[PDB]
Amino acid sequence: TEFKAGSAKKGATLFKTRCLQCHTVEKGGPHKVGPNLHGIFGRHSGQAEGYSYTDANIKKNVLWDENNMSEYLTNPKKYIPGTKMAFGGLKKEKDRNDLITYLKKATE
Ligand code: HEC
Repeated sequence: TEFKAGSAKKGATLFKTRCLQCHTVEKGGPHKVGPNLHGIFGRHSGQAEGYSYTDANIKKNVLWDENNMSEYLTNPKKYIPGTKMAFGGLKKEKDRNDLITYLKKATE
């Protein structure tokens, strides 16, 4: 199906009230609870510096796409976390679309 993008243009504030709990997108920002996400799309599944998490499912030599990330940002946990905690849907569908886009443009 289509991916929609920059609709509410709240994504960057959604992040601040969703992801900021656990992560940053600042330039090599602090690995607060999970790692920083700077250029996470243009990286792979967790070639984060520093934060040597377990991330077996994550790794599976995977790339991060707006889709793949949106899925990881959609389902309430279940994505084999182990590590600790995943949360899923921000609150709405269009929010996820917004978020992914903003966090795309933020660092890709
Ligand atoms: C703390 C409760 C978290 C919240 C809220 C968010 N994330 Fe997260 N993320 C968290 C952990 C512990 C992990 C490792 C695997 C697991 O589910 O336990 C992750 C993983 C990611 C990843 C992939 C691997 C990485 O290098 O980080 C990404 C790309 C990611 N998380 C993004 C992300 C975003 C954008 C969030 C806000 C919507 C977000 N996470 C919330 C813990 C937590």
